[PDB]
Amino acid sequence: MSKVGINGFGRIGRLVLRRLLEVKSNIDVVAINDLTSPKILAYLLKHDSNYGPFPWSVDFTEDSLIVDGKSIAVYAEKEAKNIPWKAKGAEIIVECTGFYTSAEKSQAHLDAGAKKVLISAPAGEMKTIVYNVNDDTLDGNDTIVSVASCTTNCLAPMAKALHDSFGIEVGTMTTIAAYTGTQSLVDGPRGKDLRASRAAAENIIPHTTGAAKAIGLVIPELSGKLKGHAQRVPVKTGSVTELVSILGKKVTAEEVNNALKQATTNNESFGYTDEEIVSSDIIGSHFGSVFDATQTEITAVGDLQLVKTVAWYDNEYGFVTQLIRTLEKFAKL
Amino acid sequence: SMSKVGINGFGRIGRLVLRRLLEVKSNIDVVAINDLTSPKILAYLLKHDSNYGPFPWSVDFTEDSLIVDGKSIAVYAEKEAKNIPWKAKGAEIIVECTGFYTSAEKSQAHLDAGAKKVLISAPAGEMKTIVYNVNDDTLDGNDTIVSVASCTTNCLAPMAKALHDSFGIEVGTMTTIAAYTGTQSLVDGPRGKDLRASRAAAENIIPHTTGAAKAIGLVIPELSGKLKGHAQRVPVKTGSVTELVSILGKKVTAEEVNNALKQATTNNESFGYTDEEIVSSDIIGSHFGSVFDATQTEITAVGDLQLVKTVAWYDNEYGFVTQLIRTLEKFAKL
Amino acid sequence: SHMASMSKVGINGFGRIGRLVLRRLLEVKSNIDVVAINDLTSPKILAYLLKHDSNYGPFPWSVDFTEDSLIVDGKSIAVYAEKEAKNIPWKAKGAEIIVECTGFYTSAEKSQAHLDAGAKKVLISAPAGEMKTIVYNVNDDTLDGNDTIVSVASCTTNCLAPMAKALHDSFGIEVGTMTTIAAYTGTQSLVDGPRGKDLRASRAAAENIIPHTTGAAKAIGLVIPELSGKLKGHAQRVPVKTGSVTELVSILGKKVTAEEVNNALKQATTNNESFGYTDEEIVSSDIIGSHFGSVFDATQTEITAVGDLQLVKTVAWYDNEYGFVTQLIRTLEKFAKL
Amino acid sequence: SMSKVGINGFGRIGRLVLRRLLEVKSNIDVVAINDLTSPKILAYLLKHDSNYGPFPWSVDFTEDSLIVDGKSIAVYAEKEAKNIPWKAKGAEIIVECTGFYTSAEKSQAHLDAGAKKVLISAPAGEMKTIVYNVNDDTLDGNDTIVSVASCTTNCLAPMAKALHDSFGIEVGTMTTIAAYTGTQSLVDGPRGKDLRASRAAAENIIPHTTGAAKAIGLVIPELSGKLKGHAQRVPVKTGSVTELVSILGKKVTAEEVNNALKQATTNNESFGYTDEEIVSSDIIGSHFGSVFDATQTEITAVGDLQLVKTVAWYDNEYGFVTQLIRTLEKFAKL
Ligand SMILES: NC(=O)c1ccc[n+]([C@@H]2O[C@H](COP(=O)([O-])OP(=O)(O)OC[C@H]3O[C@@H](n4cnc5c(N)ncnc54)[C@H](O)[C@@H]3O)[C@@H](O)[C@H]2O)c1
Ligand SMILES: NC(=O)c1ccc[n+]([C@@H]2O[C@H](COP(=O)([O-])OP(=O)(O)OC[C@H]3O[C@@H](n4cnc5c(N)ncnc54)[C@H](O)[C@@H]3O)[C@@H](O)[C@H]2O)c1
Ligand SMILES: NC(=O)c1ccc[n+]([C@@H]2O[C@H](COP(=O)([O-])OP(=O)(O)OC[C@H]3O[C@@H](n4cnc5c(N)ncnc54)[C@H](O)[C@@H]3O)[C@@H](O)[C@H]2O)c1
Ligand SMILES: NC(=O)c1ccc[n+]([C@@H]2O[C@H](COP(=O)([O-])OP(=O)(O)OC[C@H]3O[C@@H](n4cnc5c(N)ncnc54)[C@H](O)[C@@H]3O)[C@@H](O)[C@H]2O)c1
Ligand SMILES: [Cl-]
Ligand SMILES: [Cl-]
Ligand SMILES: [Cl-]
Ligand SMILES: [Cl-]
Repeated sequence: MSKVGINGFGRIGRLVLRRLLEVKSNIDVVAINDLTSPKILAYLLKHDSNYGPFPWSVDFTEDSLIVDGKSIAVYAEKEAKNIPWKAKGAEIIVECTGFYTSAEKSQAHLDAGAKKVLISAPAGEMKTIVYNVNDDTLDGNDTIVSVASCTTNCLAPMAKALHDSFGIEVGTMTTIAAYTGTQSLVDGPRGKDLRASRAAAENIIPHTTGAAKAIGLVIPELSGKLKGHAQRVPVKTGSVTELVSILGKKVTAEEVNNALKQATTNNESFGYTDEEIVSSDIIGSHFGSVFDATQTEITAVGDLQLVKTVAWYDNEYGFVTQLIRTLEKFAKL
Repeated sequence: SMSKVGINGFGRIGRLVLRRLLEVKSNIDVVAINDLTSPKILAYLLKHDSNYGPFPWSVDFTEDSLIVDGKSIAVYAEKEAKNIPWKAKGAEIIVECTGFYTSAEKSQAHLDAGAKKVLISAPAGEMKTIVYNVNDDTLDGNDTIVSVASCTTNCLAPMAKALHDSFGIEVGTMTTIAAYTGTQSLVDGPRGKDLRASRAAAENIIPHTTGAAKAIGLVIPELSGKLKGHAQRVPVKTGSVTELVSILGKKVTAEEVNNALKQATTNNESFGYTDEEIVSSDIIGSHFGSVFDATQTEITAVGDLQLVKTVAWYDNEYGFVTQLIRTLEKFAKL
Repeated sequence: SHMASMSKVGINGFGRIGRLVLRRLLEVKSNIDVVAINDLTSPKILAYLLKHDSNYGPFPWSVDFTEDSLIVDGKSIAVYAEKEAKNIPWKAKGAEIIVECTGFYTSAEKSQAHLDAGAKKVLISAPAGEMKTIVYNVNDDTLDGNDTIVSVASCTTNCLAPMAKALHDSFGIEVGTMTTIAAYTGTQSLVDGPRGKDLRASRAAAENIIPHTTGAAKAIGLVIPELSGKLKGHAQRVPVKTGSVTELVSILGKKVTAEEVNNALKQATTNNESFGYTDEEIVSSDIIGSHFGSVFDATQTEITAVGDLQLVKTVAWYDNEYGFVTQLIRTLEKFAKL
Repeated sequence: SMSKVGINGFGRIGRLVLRRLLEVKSNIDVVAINDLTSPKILAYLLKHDSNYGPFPWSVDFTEDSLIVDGKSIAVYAEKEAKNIPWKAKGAEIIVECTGFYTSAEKSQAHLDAGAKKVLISAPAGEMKTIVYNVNDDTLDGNDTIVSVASCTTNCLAPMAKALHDSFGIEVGTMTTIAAYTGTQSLVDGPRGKDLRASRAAAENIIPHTTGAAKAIGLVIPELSGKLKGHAQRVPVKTGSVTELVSILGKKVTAEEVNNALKQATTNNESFGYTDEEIVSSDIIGSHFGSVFDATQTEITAVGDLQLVKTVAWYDNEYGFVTQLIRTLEKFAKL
């Protein structure tokens, strides 16, 4: 089975390898590109503030990591076209740096000798997969594909089930979400976004997201029907997405919950809970999204009805399990 | 006409009531406090505040009093309000902040013990419930026990009133992303019967019920039964935000919504406006009960259908207290 | 052939420590069986707290409940709700050893109520005055079959004692002072407000560095008699959920180098399931879930020397919740077999 | 005297330098700022502060300036100090707050770029290093590049000075339990070659090195080489504490230590005293470089051996900044 390279050995990139080893994937990770020394990547891989000690041995040499006894070449090329993917035969690149989020930009990996790129972020108008929502749209001719955001992977399965069961006419979402590396530790410049410049562990911070606006790449029938944003708050990982919808039918809360429960049955990407969990309970989830029946709310006056549905997601590990499900299929094609 | 206040419950709100009266140089004087602890400990907590920093006035204590800015305040430790000797120092209006007398029936005890009026710092069932600069005109001279609802009501009501007056609210649901409070838990452990309240508040996003929207009708009677909502409690110490998703009575643009809110906030001591990219710590110490944030307005339109999201910040401690004090100063003149 | 050791346990106080006691006993597949729990709350709430843990994540076994029990990994555990230990009906399911985790019975006088209630022995998860007090793999050889009520001291004691023991054995400790930079606990406050008579305990624990008294150093003589009255110290409670670190500054009986100290400490951690060693640049979250009572950190060793005066700073990490619990369980397993 | 200042690095320290200068109505004139960003973003950050709240003065900007309390401040964006055009507005003293010029050879660049003096907001090697009200009398009219050491030095030095003057410090070791800073990481990820600095600062106790004790001899020459120490960085946003364990030259009691420190803080604008049970958030906004805490003094004695533990609080941002400004004011006049 296919050989993989990881560009960007960050929060997502390191967890990609963790999850591939955890599921004993036949994918062989043969090369990693980042901006730093093997010694430092080894330290970051062995010790994780969110998920604890790495479950396999980690060592490094001057130019590689040794993970569970197996060598992974380490490169440090800030420009992707300079990465020597052919040296170890990396055919599929998991693109996790944040800096190649377009077909034009990730073309650099194919120029550098790879066959396919899976981008761990929204990447404009390209094929965009939420596993177990629209992964059947992948085919053998795709070369550059996106798995959208963590938030998309949370929102899409819930929106899909509601639309399939009842029709979504229009809706808006807010995700209350763990802070990430795009934000700031102390108040200081963070590119052009003013709110991103503010101390992330000390604030509720409004944040734009494209999860709702671009949902049509994943669920074409919902194109233009959703908007949304984020409130970034001081938890280290673990997030929750609220969606307020007008549906195509009057419903009860039990009816909505029953429809979602059916959508999560035999569904390794989309979980269900009716337990009164909190964000730390989603840390380490193996789902991309967990619908929370306890938070469903129907507000009605006359023939006007608003439906609020809520799903949790581990924006790090849970999303990564979706990235890996997509990678395994992308690599078989 | 009334000028002497007693505080029952010298907690987060109780202590800030005193701070704010002194800050605005009120003619109302706090003459007595009832709590569950010693003056030494109340002095410590009044002097040193994790959220608002050092108390701006001198504080000392004796065995049975606090001395604040050179003025003596009697301190009692009566667990049952009927036993508080309000008459000794002449406390006329009781600011009821314990959480344990949130009904006209329960707070009657303060009148039984010799006070003239009670202002409850929380929802208290179906009594007159005031958001200052929304419905404080409903107060008259015959009222003896009233509520100022919750911090969340004081955040939701001014925004909902402005939208309803301008456009009509047909139906809506709110979510407040809110600072954790003392009803929650420091470590995972029992907290009465409330499962989510049992979880470590500074390490979790925790869904939480609120009556702010369900009981809005007490403040805006035309919206009775038209709103629902809840909270997501998160790890900030104070400073919160309320999102409201509404179906309005006409099609609107974001600019139209924001300009209506700007007009409702103009020369409005209770209801502020920002179009700056603020975050929750910027609201700490706010002197408003609510601050509408025009940067977060969102209109989602599909044909005849339309969802309007409006967002307002609130300092659930100090900002709310400024509203409690506005209501108190008026309540005391009627 | 083999006469059965005591095997049935009751837990008083199904709190942070009590719930982890059960987790660790199942983890190590102990032959001890928790047959009963006493707390102040319903089975429903205990089952919710056992299943969902903010510090260690989902419980690794099934959890259900009835009106009067928990069902854990298919096994029934009776649940009682007696706030006075003397009233707990320990004899109904035959609880022999009580793991006393409420914080309300920290003396022999108080904890003997469990014996009146039908138990045979009590192990207290906290300092409990001058009773027999065990840090496993430091002084557990002082336990014998006539010990009926025993203490495992505090988390901080189980961190401090193995480091002090190694230093004292190797070099002599003449005098020393400890500061533990420690995760906040349930004795503190979520928001500023009264917390008994302790002023600092009244302040918001997740928003402050908070000085805090501890007896780990002052009572060390119960565990290392030669250091009785030679140590003092305190804690700085800080905003992490679990995971702590203890610094000891000592005058030793000999001049030393940092490498000599680190080597002595490494030797003391060898073949020692209670006491670990690291020379990696770890931080507190790396100790969460530790199976040691204490992990010596060679990277933080510091020798300050002016002439014949010398100060030695030695530092050990500890998971004040799970790491401490592993020590409590090691002591319980031995206690049951004496 | 010189009156015109430039700030290099408009960060946490750089912005608070400006805030404090205005707070104390200094006659110093900040005429220029160099950073890496646009006036728009610098204006936003000056106006809204997560640790100290809203800026007390008006703030606007243009494409190349800030307008603060009505006064124009030029904004440059030169990443190499030698290219900063300090002569355009005649900046004479540079307050060097980037962390990238912490040596005489590095900060020489500001002088080549037209400035007359540099005050570095950090340790900067073997140069004149001032803790105000410990050794500011060593500042000399010919000095042109000076350091104010670290926040931790400004905490440790006044305590060590008082102990050494009264009793003699023979040897000692320090641990500061300290708020996290921008040298650390928000999420786990590379942070130069510094492994512990690479770990999520608001979720960890993180040991780290500090020169505060090792270099104390620059400030208190008799203690050169007599102190060592380090830091534990923990999740509070600002507000820190320093513990010192010492062998003294004299047998002492706690009261004796505390009284000696009390006397050293009397009439001392840089060095405060408390015997209240304060916690870190109570030091936020302090106007001292250091506040000695008598409640934490500990004497451990066995026979003729004695260890003395003394503890001082410090606001590593604003408190240190008040010391930087004191030094700057004196520096400007020499
Ligand atoms: N919650 C999350 O963190 C999350 C969830 C879903 C998707 N994503 C997306 O995944 C991607 C990475 O997110 P992350 O949290 O892992 O960020 P991160 O900052 O933790 O990791 C980025 C890694 O890429 C390295 N890097 C940066 N530029 C590079 C370059 N030119 N070449 C090679 N390496 C480079 C960095 O050293 C770092 O190690 C982003 O696109 C992000 O939007 C993040
Ligand atoms: N914290 C907020 O953000 C907020 C906002 C709006 C309204 N409120 C409401 O104000 C009231 C107080 O809230 P808080 O955050 O200050 O809680 P708190 O726990 O900080 O204060 C409660 C105080 O009352 C004392 N107390 C409890 N029972 C008492 C009794 N029988 N007699 C005398 N004293 C007693 C307690 O010792 C404590 O000092 C509550 O009803 C709350 O719902 C809180
Ligand atoms: N948390 C730590 O880091 C730590 C470490 C070592 C030792 N300890 C000690 O372990 C003991 C428990 O600590 P914890 O952190 O689990 O406290 P906790 O507050 O989390 O648990 C106490 C439990 O006991 C229950 N309880 C209280 N009184 C009771 C009573 N009279 N009868 C029955 N149940 C009662 C409570 O409902 C709660 O569930 C304490 O003595 C503590 O000093 C704590
Ligand atoms: N934060 C504290 O507690 C504290 C206390 C005492 C001393 N210090 C020291 O003060 C200095 C700054 O500390 P800080 O906390 O403000 O750091 P910071 O990261 O908050 O601010 C540094 C500023 O310098 C800018 N900058 C970086 N490189 C630059 C360059 N080449 N040219 C122009 N601008 C540049 C950055 O954009 C930023 O605005 C450091 O030397 C630090 O050691 C910090
Ligand atoms: Cl949108
Ligand atoms: Cl509701
Ligand atoms: Cl002690
Ligand atoms: Cl040193």
